Amino acid sequence: SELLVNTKSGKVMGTRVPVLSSHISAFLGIPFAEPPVGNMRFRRPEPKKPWSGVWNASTYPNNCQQYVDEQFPGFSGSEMWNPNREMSEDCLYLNIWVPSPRPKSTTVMVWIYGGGFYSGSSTLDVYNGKYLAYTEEVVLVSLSYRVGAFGFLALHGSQEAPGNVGLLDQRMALQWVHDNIQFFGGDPKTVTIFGESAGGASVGMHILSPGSRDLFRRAILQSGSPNCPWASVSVAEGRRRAVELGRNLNCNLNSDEELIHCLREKKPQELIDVEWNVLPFDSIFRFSFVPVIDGEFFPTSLESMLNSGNFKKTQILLGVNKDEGSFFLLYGAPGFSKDSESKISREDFMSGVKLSVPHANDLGLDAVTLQYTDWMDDNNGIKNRDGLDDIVGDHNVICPLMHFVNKYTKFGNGTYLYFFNHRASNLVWPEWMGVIHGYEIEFVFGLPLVKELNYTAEEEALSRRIMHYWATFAKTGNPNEPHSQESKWPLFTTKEQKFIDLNTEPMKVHQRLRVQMCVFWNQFLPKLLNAT
Amino acid sequence: SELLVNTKSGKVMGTRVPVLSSHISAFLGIPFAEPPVGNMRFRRPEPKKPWSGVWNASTYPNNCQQYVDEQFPGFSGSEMWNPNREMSEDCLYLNIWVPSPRPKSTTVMVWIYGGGFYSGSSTLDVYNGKYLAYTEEVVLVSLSYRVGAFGFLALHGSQEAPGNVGLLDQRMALQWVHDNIQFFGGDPKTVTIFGESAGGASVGMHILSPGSRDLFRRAILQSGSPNCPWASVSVAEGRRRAVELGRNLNCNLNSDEELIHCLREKKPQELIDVEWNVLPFDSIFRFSFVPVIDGEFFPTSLESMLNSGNFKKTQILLGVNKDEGSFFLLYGAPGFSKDSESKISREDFMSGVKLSVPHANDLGLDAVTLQYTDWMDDNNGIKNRDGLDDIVGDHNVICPLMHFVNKYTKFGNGTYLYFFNHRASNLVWPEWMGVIHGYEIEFVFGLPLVKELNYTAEEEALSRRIMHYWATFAKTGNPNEPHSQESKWPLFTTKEQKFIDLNTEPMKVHQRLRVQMCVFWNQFLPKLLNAT
Ligand SMILES: O/N=C/c1nc(CCCCNc2c3c(nc4ccc(Cl)cc24)CCCC3)ccc1O
Ligand SMILES: O/N=C/c1nc(CCCCNc2c3c(nc4ccc(Cl)cc24)CCCC3)ccc1O
Ligand SMILES: *[C@@H]1O[C@H](CO)[C@@H](O)[C@H](O)[C@H]1NC(C)=O
Ligand SMILES: *[C@@H]1O[C@H](CO)[C@@H](O)[C@H](O)[C@H]1NC(C)=O
Ligand SMILES: *[C@@H]1O[C@H](CO)[C@@H](O)[C@H](O)[C@H]1NC(C)=O
Ligand SMILES: *[C@@H]1O[C@H](CO)[C@@H](O)[C@H](O)[C@H]1NC(C)=O
Ligand SMILES: *[P@](=O)(OCC)N(C)C
Ligand SMILES: *[P@](=O)(OCC)N(C)C
Ligand SMILES: [Cl-]
Ligand SMILES: [Cl-]
Ligand SMILES: [Cl-]
Ligand SMILES: [Cl-]
Ligand SMILES: [Cl-]
Ligand SMILES: [Cl-]
Ligand SMILES: [Cl-]
Ligand SMILES: [Cl-]
Repeated sequence: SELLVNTKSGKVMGTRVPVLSSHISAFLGIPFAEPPVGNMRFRRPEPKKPWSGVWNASTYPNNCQQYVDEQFPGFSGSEMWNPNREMSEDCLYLNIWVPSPRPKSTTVMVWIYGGGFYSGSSTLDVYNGKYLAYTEEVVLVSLSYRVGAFGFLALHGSQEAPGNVGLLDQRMALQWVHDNIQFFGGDPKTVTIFGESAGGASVGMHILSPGSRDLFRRAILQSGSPNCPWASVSVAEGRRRAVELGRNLNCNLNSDEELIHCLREKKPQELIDVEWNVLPFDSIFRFSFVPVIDGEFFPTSLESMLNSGNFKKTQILLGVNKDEGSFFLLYGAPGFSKDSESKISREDFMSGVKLSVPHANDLGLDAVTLQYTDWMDDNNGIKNRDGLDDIVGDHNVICPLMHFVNKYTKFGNGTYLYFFNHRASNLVWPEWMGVIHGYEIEFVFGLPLVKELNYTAEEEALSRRIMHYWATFAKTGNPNEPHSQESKWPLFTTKEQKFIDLNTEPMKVHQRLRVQMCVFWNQFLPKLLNAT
Repeated sequence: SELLVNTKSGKVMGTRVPVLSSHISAFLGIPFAEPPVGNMRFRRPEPKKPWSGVWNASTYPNNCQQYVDEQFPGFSGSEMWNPNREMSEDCLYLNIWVPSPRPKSTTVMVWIYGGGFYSGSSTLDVYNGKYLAYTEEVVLVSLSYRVGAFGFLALHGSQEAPGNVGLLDQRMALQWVHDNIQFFGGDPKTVTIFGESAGGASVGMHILSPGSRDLFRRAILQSGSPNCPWASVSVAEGRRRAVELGRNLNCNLNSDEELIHCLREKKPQELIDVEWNVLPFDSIFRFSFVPVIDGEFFPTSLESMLNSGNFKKTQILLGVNKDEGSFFLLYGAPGFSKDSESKISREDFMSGVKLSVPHANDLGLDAVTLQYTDWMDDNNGIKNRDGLDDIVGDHNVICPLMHFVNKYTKFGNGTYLYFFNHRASNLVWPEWMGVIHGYEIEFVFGLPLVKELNYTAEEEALSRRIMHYWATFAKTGNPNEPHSQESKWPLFTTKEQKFIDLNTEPMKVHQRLRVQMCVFWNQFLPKLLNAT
């Protein structure tokens, strides 16, 4: 029986899942940490104490306690990223899609979801890995981690809640794969972690973190990098937020031991209802509880780690989507609506960029205003929303990642960089949002191969191109088959900075992605504010 | 007789000269002031004392002591701006061109020369007014002023060397025109001052100066403006270049009366030989002794004058050439040469930007650079050479002028704005220099009207078109004839900001001349350095 598999903790039984007129195996809801209930809340993950019997592993597990988006009640474009199982703090489980017949020792891809470190589920329809595992004969693994206060409350010096704890659940999931994937036909020597958004940030931090280097082989980062402004906070302010969350819910603040005991016999929606207020009095693409730079999970600041090359040297394949900031305007900024062109006055474009660069002084606001403004045309309603949506995209992902890539490439054994700019044919979201972040995921997981989903034939063609790039990268460390006649995706070299477009057309090679905007974001603006 | 004219200072007998198969009458080298020699060096002008007997005004006067340019001995492209008569401290003369028959209270146009306040001559061949006098039936005067230390050495607080005496020389000549032009057929109530570069900034400063405002009626500014960064210094810097002048010539510096005494025994070229040594910085496009913000000629700072509206309110007609920067780059910047295409290496580019913005700190240069560079193509000799021509042009001429235009227009009674971008077809300079600043002047004085200078038949029509714009501007305050016939030159209005091309192509209208760069140069960088 290929659906019964005896793991280092106990026996497991999956289920025969159908996929494209064929079937493949699925083991869903397998637990990798002891559930973090009660006193365990906020603590480092403990590995799952072994269990007797057969673990019915044929359903999806629960999701983690997290905010639930209700800006657009019953709107498929937004519900699709919300929890689809029940929520529980007993949520640390991983899923596995094995081909069948079961491979003897094959490549393993581990997916890490995004959701801003405040949300995310391993069980979304759009992360359902049966199509990629079967179509590409890889062993696919979805993991899950604590988010919000539950995984990222930081009180440095305390070991009852040290911070970066949600990152350690992904490491323990990772070590679980390194200990057990071999019995599902996985090769632990060829594990590929790959995430999107906060997932792609987490991949990059395992790249950085010494404790996680040896649990995976390569790395794929989509639309996210470890040095994104929103993906980390320094230890001080990290405490600060933990302690304003106390003031926000009538806690004791003469200690850490009771500031904490104060935050455990809460039930969980109580902390999510108030998760959102402790920020520097503005959101627009900043989230409550996120990884901390703690001198342990991260030995140093990230800038000096990438400077010294203090990280895992390997191959990475990474990229962004074109329009990475439309979601955050839509849900925050003035005069962005799902049901207008969201053309935008100049007056509310200025207030855009004051939101969009949280920290900026008076002179920083004037800089950023000046590089995104067509001063022959300053109340042009479209160029102004297009402009400001580029500020949030450029500043929060695209240019942060291009920093990561230029610094990385100087040390690793290969980089591949993509620019994903295909607006999907069935996208429920408004046109003006362009190629939103998140809607290349549906192509990585072969969803266009399901024809009841009314994708075009050229999008089945493109998801197959992308899946083979992704899986071949996971096997060979290189997106392309050699011995091949298709157009080759050039290595990103520290000199020429080549990259590719991913879309329905035959492929193209561009040099230096978004240089002009990223010279301003990464080299010149940092110096303007450093300046007294 | 006709050439015998009796002035408020005595009789002048001028000469009858040929102009384009016809003849008009010139009065050359009339003295409007007493020789500024001996103990009267650095002293304010004195009115020329009346002369008994006739003044033989048949030949051009002397030229004021200058630095003479000699990078290219023999090169007509440079020689045409060197003094073409004996140099002498006794040099305050003005020349008058009178059409024939002598008219009856007709329009007066006074010309002030440029030369960076260190040079210039009324006697050059491109300032020969006989063509404009003749074809537009106006009276053309060209004045003169002491240049360099002789005109602008300033120890504010002494009355022996107060500074701006060189501007007082121009005013003294304006007063001469106000008191005697009627006796040549001129109308003292319809006097137009105009000038190029430092001559243009000078008409700008008579607009500001309350002691000058009643001596003329309108004003034409060519490629210069009072607020230009090379056009003024403070009482404190002017003093300190005065004392360093003395120090270079081992002068006693215990006081002014000692220092000023010590500097008047020196042969004139003794100052000229050390004039450039007192510039505070290695720089292109700065000159040593320039008009000072002293509190008399200029009541207060030029910005607050332009702000409160404290200036002469009338019509102005003004503009810029396409490529102001080119001249100075050839002379002072590296990689630039007269005989190659002057492709600039990136390393040589950064050298050039530090010389163009010499008062700028480290953050200020990274600002200038990031704004003029294509980072997709940063080693493209052309795009660096051309970009640097644009930095020097916009920093020093183009965007000082628009700042002046915008501020004046709130109170003035009419503004016409031109962008001169025709490169003369007989130009002897390389083409990478484009429209050299100053080579509009051939067209204002009508030199294409003579066929031996081998101009183009369409450049003749441009010069008649221009001369007529300048002349009916002088007469009526609008360069269009009310005979609603040709392309009308729109009013520059604070809202719509229209301006025009002048070239052989039929005339078109544009808006917001170089707006995107001037926002950087007038509103962003100044705020940068006031803060860093
Ligand atoms: O960008 N949208 C931002 C945003 N939305 C809302 C919608 C209703 C509350 C839901 N809670 C929020 C969410 C988020 N940010 C927040 C930042 C601050 C605060 Cl008080 C709440 C936030 C981002 C993801 C969507 C949920 C309110 C304020 C916002 O400022
Ligand atoms: O454009 N720069 C030109 C330039 N020519 C020279 C040649 C003769 C020595 C003094 N002559 C001048 C100096 C300067 N400005 C000048 C501008 C135009 C001209 Cl003809 C002369 C200038 C500034 C620095 C001090 C020296 C030296 C350095 C220069 O840089
Ligand atoms: C496992 O759970 C599923 C879900 O209800 C159920 O249908 C199935 O019978 C269970 N299998 C075993 C062996 O208990
Ligand atoms: C990868 O490493 C090998 C040896 O360790 C080296 O020879 C090869 O050139 C490297 N490739 C890249 C792209 O760095
Ligand atoms: C005026 O001066 C010129 C130049 O020296 C001379 O040739 C001419 O004869 C003079 N004319 C009179 C009338 O003195
Ligand atoms: C100039 O002033 C007159 C009245 O003094 C006014 O009627 C006219 O419209 C003004 N024109 C401009 C261009 O300011
Ligand atoms: P990602 O987690 O997007 C989900 C809202 N990130 C851009 C923070
Ligand atoms: P101008 O007088 O031109 C002569 C070199 N200068 C721009 C100050
Ligand atoms: Cl299916
Ligand atoms: Cl922040
Ligand atoms: Cl398509
Ligand atoms: Cl494959
Ligand atoms: Cl290859
Ligand atoms: Cl131009
Ligand atoms: Cl302005
Ligand atoms: Cl107006």
